[PDB]
Amino acid sequence: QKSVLEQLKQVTMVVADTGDFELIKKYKPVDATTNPSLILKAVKEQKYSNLVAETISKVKANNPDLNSDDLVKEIAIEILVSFGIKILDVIEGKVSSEVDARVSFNSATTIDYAKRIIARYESNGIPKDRVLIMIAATWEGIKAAKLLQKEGINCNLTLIFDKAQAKACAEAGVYLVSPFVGRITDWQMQQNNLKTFPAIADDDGVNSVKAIYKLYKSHGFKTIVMGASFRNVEQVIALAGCDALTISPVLLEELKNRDEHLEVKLTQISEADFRWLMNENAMATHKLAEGIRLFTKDTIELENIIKQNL
Ligand SMILES: O=C(CO)[C@@H](O)[C@H](O)[C@H](O)COP(=O)(O)O
Repeated sequence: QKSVLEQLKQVTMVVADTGDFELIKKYKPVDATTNPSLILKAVKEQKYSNLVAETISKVKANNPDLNSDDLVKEIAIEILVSFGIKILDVIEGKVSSEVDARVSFNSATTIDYAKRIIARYESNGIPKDRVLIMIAATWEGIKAAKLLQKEGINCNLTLIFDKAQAKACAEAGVYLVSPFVGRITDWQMQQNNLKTFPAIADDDGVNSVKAIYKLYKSHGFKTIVMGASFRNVEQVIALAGCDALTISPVLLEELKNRDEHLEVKLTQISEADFRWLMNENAMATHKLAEGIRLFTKDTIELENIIKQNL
């Protein structure tokens, strides 16, 4: 009698959503993802302070020409990479590293940031095939990802809240999309001051991923659909069969400790078109923007921590 976690792995690529590599080992996910909030958490909790201190010393040594601001930016990238490297030691698949959320509306600076991350991984002996560059799915992010994919850099288009938005990502040939589930359900609950989670059939977040999956499979899009942002284990279970699901260590532990039967449930857009379709979706418009704001705040806090340790 396999746990729900082991049953899930039979039909879905399980991915760990964390920067805490020591936790990853015990769940044996295929891939791992680290957003700016998770990098911040890992750095703040100080489980890896030596790794951080060493990263700061290394970057200073190799960059005697950089001023304070430029140096901090280079250290921030090296920290993302350092965590990714430690994760890659304990998984067989890929790790996702996110570009600075502040470049979300600039395709050119997104491209350059993505390339810098990739170059730092390569300088450290990690080939680009083991990495996904995570980019917020604004029109600018998708356009950047289109170019990056053409140049062999696989991308993880995140902060996906609308089906049309997911369709445009697939049209750009992106490797993977991360449709959010929990934040969509959060909007749904706040709309009507719901205190309890909706029934699964009525969960807007779960339904959004189901609709994206259905679209991708019927249209033959090869982009991987990876559900992300979970509020509870029931939302993860509801998406069993999805191509991939990125899950927090807490929820992975919950899945590992449950042993009931797991029902397997899942088995040409122009810029103007894209902007129109996103505008029609109040939730998506708000949540994409909020996501970028929140990740920005966490990136700024990480910068502040770096600055205090120079
Ligand atoms: O999409 C990814 C990685 O592909 C995750 O890192 C999400 O950023 C995370 O799952 C959001 O979770 P909440 O912040 O909504 O709890």
